[PDB]
Amino acid sequence: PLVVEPSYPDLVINVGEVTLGEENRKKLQKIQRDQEKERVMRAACALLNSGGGVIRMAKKVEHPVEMGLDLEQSLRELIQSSDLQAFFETKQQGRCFYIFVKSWSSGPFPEDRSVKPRLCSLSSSLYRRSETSVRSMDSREAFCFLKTKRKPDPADLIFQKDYLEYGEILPFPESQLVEFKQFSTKHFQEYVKRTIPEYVPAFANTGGGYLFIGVDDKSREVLGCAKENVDPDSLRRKIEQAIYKLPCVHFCQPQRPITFTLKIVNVLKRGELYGYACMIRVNPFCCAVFSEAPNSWIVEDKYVCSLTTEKWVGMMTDVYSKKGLEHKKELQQLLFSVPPGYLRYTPESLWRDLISEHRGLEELINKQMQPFFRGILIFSRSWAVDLNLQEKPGVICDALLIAQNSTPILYTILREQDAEGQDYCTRTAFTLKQKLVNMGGYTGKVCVRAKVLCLSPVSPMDYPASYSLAGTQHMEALLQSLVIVLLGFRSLLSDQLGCEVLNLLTAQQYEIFSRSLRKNRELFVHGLPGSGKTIMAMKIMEKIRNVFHCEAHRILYVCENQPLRNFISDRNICRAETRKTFLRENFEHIQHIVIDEAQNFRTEDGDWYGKAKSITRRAKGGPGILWIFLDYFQTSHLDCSGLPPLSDQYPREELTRIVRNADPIAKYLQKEMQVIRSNPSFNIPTGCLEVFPEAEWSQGVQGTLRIKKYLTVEQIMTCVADTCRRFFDRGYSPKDVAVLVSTAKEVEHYKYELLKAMRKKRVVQLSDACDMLGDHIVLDSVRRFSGLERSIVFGIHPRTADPAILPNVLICLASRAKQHLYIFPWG
Amino acid sequence: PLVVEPSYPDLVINVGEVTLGEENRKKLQKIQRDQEKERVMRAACALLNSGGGVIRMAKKVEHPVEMGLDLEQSLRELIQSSDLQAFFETKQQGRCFYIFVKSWSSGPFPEDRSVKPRLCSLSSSLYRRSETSVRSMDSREAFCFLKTKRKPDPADLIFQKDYLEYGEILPFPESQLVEFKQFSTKHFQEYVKRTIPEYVPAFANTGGGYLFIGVDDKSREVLGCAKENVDPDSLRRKIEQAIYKLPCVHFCQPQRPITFTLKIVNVLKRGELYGYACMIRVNPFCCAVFSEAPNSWIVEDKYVCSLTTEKWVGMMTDVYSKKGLEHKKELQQLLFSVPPGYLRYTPESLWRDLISEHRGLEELINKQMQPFFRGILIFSRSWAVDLNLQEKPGVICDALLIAQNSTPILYTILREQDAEGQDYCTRTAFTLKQKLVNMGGYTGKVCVRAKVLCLSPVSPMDYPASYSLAGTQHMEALLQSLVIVLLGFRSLLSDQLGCEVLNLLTAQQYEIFSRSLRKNRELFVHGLPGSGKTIMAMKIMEKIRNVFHCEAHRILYVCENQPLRNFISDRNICRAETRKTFLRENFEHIQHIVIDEAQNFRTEDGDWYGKAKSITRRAKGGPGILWIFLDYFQTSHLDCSGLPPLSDQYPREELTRIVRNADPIAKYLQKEMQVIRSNPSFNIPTGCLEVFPEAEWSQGVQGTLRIKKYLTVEQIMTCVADTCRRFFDRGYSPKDVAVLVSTAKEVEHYKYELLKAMRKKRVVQLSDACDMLGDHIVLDSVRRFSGLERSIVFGIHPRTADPAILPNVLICLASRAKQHLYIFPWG
DNA sequence: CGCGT
DNA sequence: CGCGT
Ligand SMILES: [Mg+2]
Ligand SMILES: [Mg+2]
Ligand SMILES: [Zn+2]
Ligand SMILES: [Zn+2]
Repeated sequence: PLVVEPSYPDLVINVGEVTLGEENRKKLQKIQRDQEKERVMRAACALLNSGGGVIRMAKKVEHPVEMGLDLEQSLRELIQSSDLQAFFETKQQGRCFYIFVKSWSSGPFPEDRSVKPRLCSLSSSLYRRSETSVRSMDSREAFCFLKTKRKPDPADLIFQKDYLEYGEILPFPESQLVEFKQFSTKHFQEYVKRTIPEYVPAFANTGGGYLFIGVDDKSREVLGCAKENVDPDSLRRKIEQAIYKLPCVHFCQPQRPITFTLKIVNVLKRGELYGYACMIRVNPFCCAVFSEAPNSWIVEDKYVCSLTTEKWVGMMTDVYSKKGLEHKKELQQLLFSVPPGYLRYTPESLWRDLISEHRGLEELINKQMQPFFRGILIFSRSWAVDLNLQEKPGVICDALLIAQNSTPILYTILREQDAEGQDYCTRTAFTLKQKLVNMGGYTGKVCVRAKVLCLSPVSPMDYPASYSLAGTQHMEALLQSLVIVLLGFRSLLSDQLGCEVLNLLTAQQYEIFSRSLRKNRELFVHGLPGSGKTIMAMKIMEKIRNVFHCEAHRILYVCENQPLRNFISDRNICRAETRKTFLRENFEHIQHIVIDEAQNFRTEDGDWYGKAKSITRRAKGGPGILWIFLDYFQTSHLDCSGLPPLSDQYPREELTRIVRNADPIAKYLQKEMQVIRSNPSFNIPTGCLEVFPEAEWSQGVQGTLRIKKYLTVEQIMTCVADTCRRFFDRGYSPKDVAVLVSTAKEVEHYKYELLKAMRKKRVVQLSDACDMLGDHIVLDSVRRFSGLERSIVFGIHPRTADPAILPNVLICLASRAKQHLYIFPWG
Repeated sequence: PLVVEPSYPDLVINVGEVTLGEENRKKLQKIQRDQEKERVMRAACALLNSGGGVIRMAKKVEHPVEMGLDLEQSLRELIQSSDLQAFFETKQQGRCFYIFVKSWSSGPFPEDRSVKPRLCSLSSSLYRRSETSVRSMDSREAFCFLKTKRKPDPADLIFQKDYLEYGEILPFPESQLVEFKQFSTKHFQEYVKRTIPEYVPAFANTGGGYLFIGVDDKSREVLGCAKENVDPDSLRRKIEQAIYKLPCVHFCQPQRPITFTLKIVNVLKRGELYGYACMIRVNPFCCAVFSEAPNSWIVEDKYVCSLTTEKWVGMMTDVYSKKGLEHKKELQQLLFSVPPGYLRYTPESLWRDLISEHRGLEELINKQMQPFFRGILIFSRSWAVDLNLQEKPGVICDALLIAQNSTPILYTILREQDAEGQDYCTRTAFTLKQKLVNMGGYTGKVCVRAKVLCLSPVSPMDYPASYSLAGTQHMEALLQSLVIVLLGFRSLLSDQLGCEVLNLLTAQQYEIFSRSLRKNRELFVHGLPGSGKTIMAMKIMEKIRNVFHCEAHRILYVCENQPLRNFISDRNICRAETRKTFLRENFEHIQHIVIDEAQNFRTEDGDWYGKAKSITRRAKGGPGILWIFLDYFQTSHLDCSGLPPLSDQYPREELTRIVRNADPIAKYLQKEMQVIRSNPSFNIPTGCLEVFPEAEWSQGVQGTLRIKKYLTVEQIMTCVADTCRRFFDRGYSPKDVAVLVSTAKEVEHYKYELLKAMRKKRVVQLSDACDMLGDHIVLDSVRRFSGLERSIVFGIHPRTADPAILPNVLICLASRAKQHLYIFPWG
């Protein structure tokens, strides 16, 4: 049995000793030649079906030799093409011969999923009748055959006869439905046992047919067998068992077995009994019949194991990120852009942190990177824990080098030398290489060299020149597969990719929404929580500038809260004012007005809606743009908002797709949205809450939502400090964290508590929501943080004076967290 | 040479006499066996590449025989599968043997266009190096190879040597880049000439390589040739010409020829000259190199002709209706629905006309249709003229029978027997069978039996049972291909299909537009001419009924003209009133108001727009639906329309895609729309005319637009009568014709003129636009016909009091004609 | 009631 | 001016 040898960052199969060179292979016996060829092809098929690898054979000579014609031909038949160079390449050193096998079909959703089969096989064991011959279906033919099976005669006149005359010539020839077999008494029991698996499956798979045993092929005459040797009762039993032993696979109900009719008749010579003849009428089968189990191999664990009949068929016919696959090119250019001329280090924030803690790490890496002047070096504190492997204490970092004219290399830096250091890097490099194929769907020839560096002051296999990254096109296609691989796990770069997917989803939803600028002047946009409402408002206000050619100070943005006002002002899109400022100052020079979070406005200061109409309707271009963005699910107050009644809020646009939160967060919003629908607040108009999200919609971005309850303030605030430290250690920056409390008067109570326990984590800095550019944790109230959002949000004791609003607070809070959310409610 | 014999409604190739049966083929000489096999395969390839047919061979025996193993194997290699039954079927009668060949790839846009090749070939003549052997690319391999080509070493150390020692053993073996050939002096000039076409193309197509001539394969030793026989100067010339004569096909610029380096060296034995050796370094080629012309055949005219190198490659890599292809299933169920239980006759209107003119035609057809009780019988006065063939005088009709458990049959009925009658039906049946494959893209096995019937009181080839229509699934797929075939020609059924495509395009544009009912209450829909504006209004008014659950009398439709009012009233969608009626009567009970052709309204009677707002804004559901459909391109008057100014006409929807007129009509509307944009009328607001149609849009529906000028009234009115008679003879009904004059006062002048000239055409009946259900030609004014449309429209002397409106009249007139338009302007 | 005052 | 009157 072939066993994969584990000292390598790849699948290496040692097939032992194999004779090579056609001259040397010819001199061998047929059995030995066939055994060596079959072992090599078992290895090659196993590597083709398992992501690729290396086949290791030890040759019996020193001088260079060719592989041999039979080995080449079997490989060609295996990949069903003469393009042998694409999948196989050979190198030899001394007494060792290497065959480097590429993967046959790579990825969970290949671009050729419905065209080419996923498995290579030595033989599919599916035969069919092809006029007067029985032929086996190759992998492509068997693939199409199973695909069609999956979708939802003068010869009988002889069959009805109860006896046959010796030497009777049958009129019909051999054809698609008739086969004549000659029956010899010396091996008659053995002959009929071997005949059945070749012809009965061949007939059943294509239209049925008749099998005449005891009829001469050449002259079509009835001969039969010796009567003294054949037992008519025993002969039927052997035939019946040989048919019922054939493996068959059903795609339908019912699952009746193979149907046939067996008739045994006397052969008459001069009116006297001479012997017996066999006729088999095989009705067509509803599904596929195999003569035996398919001969296909796969590498599972460290062994090479064969695929069973059911697993072969199922795999032949039939975390993975759907969004990462379609946006793989857009994501790669955002993060893993390859710079022409210099070697880029990413992530830069984590690289700076590493060289600060460890002395001489900057010189160690820089000296090692001297050979290569183009590519990207991707850092991580532990690439093993990023790929869901176990973390090794004593490792400083891991760096994955993807450079031009170089194979991918995984660098592991150790503080002190260790014997386990090389095993750890080999296991991680092997895991990364398999993910790039089985998960990221890389169709090229990929290898990952495992290298270990020690900060304190088995041979590497030499791959062909085709495994090196030739240029920009190879590095880009490799990195786009790394994008898909990263998105399947929880890590820092996975979370950076996840955020950029959410910005890609919103930019798609904006192009649909942005078409309403030509069609409307006054509009009431009724967005759902996490629908990207505020992001569209900023994008629209840029569009209004571009379409109507008005200057920035001509567009007015009005919001209820101050932190959101400052955030908009810093973008320099337009003039941004609060509602109170809007009702006080004079705005004669304004042409267009955009209002956001209008459901949180109040009438206590003045009639803002009438004022908004007056400024816009007296503009130069007739009725100017007066768009009101609002979300009744996020109603934080019980007073009158000042909006016109629901029947007057026309025309309308509705943002229903949640494109701004990760999957666990988005699923949480919908759950809380249903609660308010059952018990809406009295102030909200009746028809507001019947707006529903998209029928089926998922962002394909994974996140975290955890709720911790009955903890006291010290226990809550410790978990906040501990969790931030773990995030900060992995490389996250403080500007991705926010701690939201219920009320602004409660900020000062908790700000002292946070600094008390979070000072132990070597940072004593906090910021308010009015400052969003500072690289500090933002602590403020939930209501004051509306319009803004952070990757990581901590919600501490959500509370309100009226439980009718309490569902609205959690939705307002939960929607603020793009990916990670931690809530600590009252207990 | 094989010639297609033309007495058949199919491609029949007579390959002469062929020996059949493996026992009989073995006894033959190799040359004779190869010649017979190659002739049969030329025929089979020609039929596979040319839509299918029958291969006719005369066998040398009477009793049934099999085809033979070599013939079967060559057919399998031809179709690259053991599924031999799908494409080939065999029947034999007496001394004649039939092979029925299905088409390889059928259709101009097959469902497998980028997957499977379009050509079957005996050999592609494309070789490549596969490790230590040269292999030919089959059709699939060559297809993929050309697809990739289309997209935008220790061996050198011996090559640099200027001389070689006799018996020197080369270290490297034969491999992907090195080939060792032994050179014999007896045929050295002949050997090198034959060697080049096999190996030089093999190297050039895959990565280049080295060709050593004069080196022993087995022992790798340098031997060379005899020095007295080889001429070094002559030897280079023969090698160079043998390389430059290789055909090559380029997909790129530039087109530099094949690049190679030839070195001839002295072979030294014991320090003395022994002979010469040849080394060739072949650089990889930018494109494909053929060893010789590809061996693929096609049937052109009546001959079987071979494909050249350029035509083979071009066809290998690379009127047809796009709309008919995508809507082929929807169109088929509309017209050619297969009825279960009875044999349907279509078109029913033409069938009734035929049995009236000709006595006993009903009994002739009914007696003939007794055998078959399911299917459809498709009539036409001449199927030949429908397929752009020549019409035969003396034929009464043609009927195409598509029935269950029957091959398609084309019936031709003759008034009197004729010798040309069978030739005419055979030519038409052959033409129809080829169109269903080359144009309609039928992938099944299809035959069309040509039958002739005589009203006044060569053998049919027997096809296999697989050519009969098994059931509903086969008949539907055959008819859907007939739908695509019909749409490529001008005929009655082609025009019925064309109209139903226009109704399919409008129903697509409506689903996009119908989403604006939830988003708007008041809306101003600015439609383009031929955009389907009135059709959406009727569809919306049904939607308003369904969505708001209001009754029909609660919805009010207001239009300027009377005939459109009656047409809407007869639909029972709602209450429909004219503008004058709207301003007079009281409409207190109305909830929603829909206004169409608002640009043609006038203020002389009263302020309709203010009245429309008052009724809708005081409705029960707040501001009820008040949608105004309008089209400023169709402004027929110079007064004030009463609409609010262009800046107040918000929100807006715009119907820009022309989905209501055929291609020649639609192209005419855009040409006239551009004229008004250059010189708009003074009454139209400035920003109205800058609305543009879809950037690129074509209906895929063909029609007719003809302009006849300087004709006198009698000359004009004769062409109207003559053209109607020709249309009516083909089976068109009078309710598809309209004659539109400039002014309603001018109707009475022309109505007498038409009845004077059209009475010769056996119809003396006309109708006004107020009656649209009567089966009579509608004659009325252009303005009075607004909102309605007819398949065939005659426009006689378009005139107006102001030339600023004159472009608007032609657009208003032209948009009335769905498919056929005839205009007779002033001269 | 909460936040901008 | 044209059509519904
Ligand atoms: Mg046999
Ligand atoms: Mg050789
Ligand atoms: Zn079954
Ligand atoms: Zn080229």
